[PDB]
Amino acid sequence: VSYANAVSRAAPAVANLYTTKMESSLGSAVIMSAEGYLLTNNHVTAGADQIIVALRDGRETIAQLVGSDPETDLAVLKIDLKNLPAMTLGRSDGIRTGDVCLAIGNPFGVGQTVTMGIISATGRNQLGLNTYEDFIQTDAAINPGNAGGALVDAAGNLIGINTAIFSKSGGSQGIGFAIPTKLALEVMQSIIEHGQVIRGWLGVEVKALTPELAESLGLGETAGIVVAGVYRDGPAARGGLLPGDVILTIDKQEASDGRRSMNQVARTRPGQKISIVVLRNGQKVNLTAEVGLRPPPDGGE
Amino acid sequence: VSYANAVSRAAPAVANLYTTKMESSLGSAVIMSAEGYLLTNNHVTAGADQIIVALRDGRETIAQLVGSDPETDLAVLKIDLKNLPAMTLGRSDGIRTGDVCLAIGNPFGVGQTVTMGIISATGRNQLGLNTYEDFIQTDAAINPGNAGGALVDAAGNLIGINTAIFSKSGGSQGIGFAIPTKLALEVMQSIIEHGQVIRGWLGVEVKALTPELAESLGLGETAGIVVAGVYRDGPAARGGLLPGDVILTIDKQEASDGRRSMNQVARTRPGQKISIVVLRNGQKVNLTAEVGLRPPPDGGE
Amino acid sequence: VSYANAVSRAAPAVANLYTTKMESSLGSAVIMSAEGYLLTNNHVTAGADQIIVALRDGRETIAQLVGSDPETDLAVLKIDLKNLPAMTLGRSDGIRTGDVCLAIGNPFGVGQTVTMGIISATGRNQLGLNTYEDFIQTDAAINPGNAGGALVDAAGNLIGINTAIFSKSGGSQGIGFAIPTKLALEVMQSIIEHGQVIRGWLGVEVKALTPELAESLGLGETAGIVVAGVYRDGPAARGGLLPGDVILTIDKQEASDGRRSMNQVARTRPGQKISIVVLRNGQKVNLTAEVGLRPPPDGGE
Repeated sequence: VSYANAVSRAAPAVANLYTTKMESSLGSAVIMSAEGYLLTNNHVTAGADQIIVALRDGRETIAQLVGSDPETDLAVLKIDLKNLPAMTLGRSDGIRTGDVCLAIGNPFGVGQTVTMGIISATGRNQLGLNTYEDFIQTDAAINPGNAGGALVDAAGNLIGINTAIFSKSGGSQGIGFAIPTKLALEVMQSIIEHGQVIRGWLGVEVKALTPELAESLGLGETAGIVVAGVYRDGPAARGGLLPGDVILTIDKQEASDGRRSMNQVARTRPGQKISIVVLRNGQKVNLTAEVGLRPPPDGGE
Repeated sequence: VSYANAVSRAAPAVANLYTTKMESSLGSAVIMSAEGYLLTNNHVTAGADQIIVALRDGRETIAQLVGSDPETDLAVLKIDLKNLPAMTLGRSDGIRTGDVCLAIGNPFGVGQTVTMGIISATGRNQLGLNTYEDFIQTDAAINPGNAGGALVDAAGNLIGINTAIFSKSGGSQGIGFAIPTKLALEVMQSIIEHGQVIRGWLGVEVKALTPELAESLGLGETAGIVVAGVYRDGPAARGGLLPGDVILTIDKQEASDGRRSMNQVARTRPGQKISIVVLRNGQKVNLTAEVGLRPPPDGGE
Repeated sequence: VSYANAVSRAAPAVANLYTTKMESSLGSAVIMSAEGYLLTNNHVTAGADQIIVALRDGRETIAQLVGSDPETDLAVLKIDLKNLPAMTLGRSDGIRTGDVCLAIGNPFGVGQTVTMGIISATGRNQLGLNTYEDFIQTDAAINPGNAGGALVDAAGNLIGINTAIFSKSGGSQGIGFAIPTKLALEVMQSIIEHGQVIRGWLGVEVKALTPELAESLGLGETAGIVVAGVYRDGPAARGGLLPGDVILTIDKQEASDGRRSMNQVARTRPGQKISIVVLRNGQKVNLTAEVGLRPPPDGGE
């Protein structure tokens, strides 16, 4: 078959990044709107003193950093250039494992490069790369230099931002990871608006429901989550939260799973008052907390 | 195009294996029947003291070892679990080089992972990995952790058990090897029945027909095989067989090729009397032997 | 889908190469005509004392070296054998990035091997591998042992000669390079005719038009090329050419780009008189030169 039409569609909207820092390094980025906004990875541009964007048509320009988001490994850039080709968006929840995809980037600085593979899996958290993980996995060859570039579906629509690989060799072994478009678009929109992403911030821990601690517990291996360990000087601290008490309920929503609950708390607004309930065998043990702002906190695992 | 339907079909019947031994290691396995029998590689489970099977639906269970077959690198496991999804079988002789295939496994423990490539070649013996080799070769990315998992055709039917790779880097370089379904089903059936595979056993050697030894020989570079070297205390020993005499005929079938003849002898039954003929320029030199049982004897070449 | 028909078409015309030198090494080659001419890489056969060709059908024969071309990394071999299968030719300019292709070779000596990927990019010069570069890039897995073998389109027609890879691991990371058929056929035809390729030869340098040297220059960042540095005892030497003067015109054609101009000079005939113009702010500064012959001057970058 051929993916030429998909490449023709998407490749004009993928650029090369050349960054100098204290010294030179390489990457990719995706043009998201004709106004000149670009998505790339945080680790590509972090601390850079100059960022050059090189387009497929040959034009080069210096970019400005709009803002960056280390906890998803994303960053937004802005350029001032006319008649820019923008990427079409795919549906990252609309993808299935086994669908064909294309990676577009600048591996090893050889030039813009298209590789092909399939969606190997979706929803990869537990990789231990970023705080907020939801990776698409792909076997399209992805190498140092691909970071910040496009993962595209078989029609050329954007489904992710290529980010990381797992390798024992320094280069592709067919296990690569892209940030899904749905996550990346959120981050991008908020950075454009507020210079960063405003998360609901707690300063608290939580880990899995081990079986024997909840064995004695009346419920049976589901529908709850075990808590421990607490950060200090912040609102859970001031709200009476503390290592060892277990969390039934935060903002009235049961925090049954750790990753779910990170997200919910993340999608809250700082300064707001919300109630929190620590463990007792009954319904509640009632605390309150003022939602704070969370401070500030091609890769290979 | 998309392979999503093929993945939907086959992925439920591929499990993760977690084994502890004297210490923890990882692998994959394929559910072959709703009764709970699973195929995997011998090297994954060999000497394990505990074997956990983790299904795509989230269920986990301990497995029992039915039996194992080091000389093909296969092993059979059994689990006790209801409403199990079983793999459909493909036709491993029905495949052609250039057909698309999918590998399903747990590379590096990242999670169940689907990779895509083509049949690169079939019939790979001479790899020097197992005594009985007939590998399918594939460029679908295959890594440590894939061993024991499924190679599937473009419709999701099982064509092989992923086993080994050739790499200079510790991970996929696009040269991987799967045990064909036709071989694996034989092994599986006999292990389920007899706890191992019963081979016809000789205790004898044989190597290629070098050209100048058979130059003088009247026949012309075909249709025969040169012999040498003999194991002892066993039936060829007791049958009057010995290093240096060349084999015309075993069980009346001319042993013209070494790998062919291994197989024939393998598919004989121990305790049976069969006749053997050593080299002389005429028709025969007649010995007899009682067929013995052959004793006990993700990988990277 | 399946590429079996494409493999059936092309694989008979791809051979294994086994070369002994002062000691044994491996490679591939492509049968280009039924007369027994074969293309492979220069680095595979360079300095070999014996070259064996092994065909897919099992026939083996010794090959003769027709001639070789180090500056494109190509070499031509000849064998004497009947009923030979010849490769069909594709159109290497007719390919688009994103088209599917197949690599056919003998990676690591495992046997003839087919791998699949896409055209990742075309026109790769600046790799620094050969003097005359125009590589097709592909993510079809290509390993040591693939050099001299076929890159084929989805219908099995020849589009290139697999040559090199970029890797940090000694094997495929999905960045491989093939010499396009259009270049390779030229080289092959001239070697068959004249034992080598006759290039137009100058003995002179040239590098890019830096911006500030041509800033002051009236023209604006296009349509010219800056010169420097000169080889000696040869015709530019005898023609009055020299480091520092900048070249407007060679054989009346403006030498605006370095790689273009190499080619033009290459496609000229030795012994011919052609005029050359060095830099002055006006039209010309007029020299003459007698075109000389250029003397004599799976890889991993």
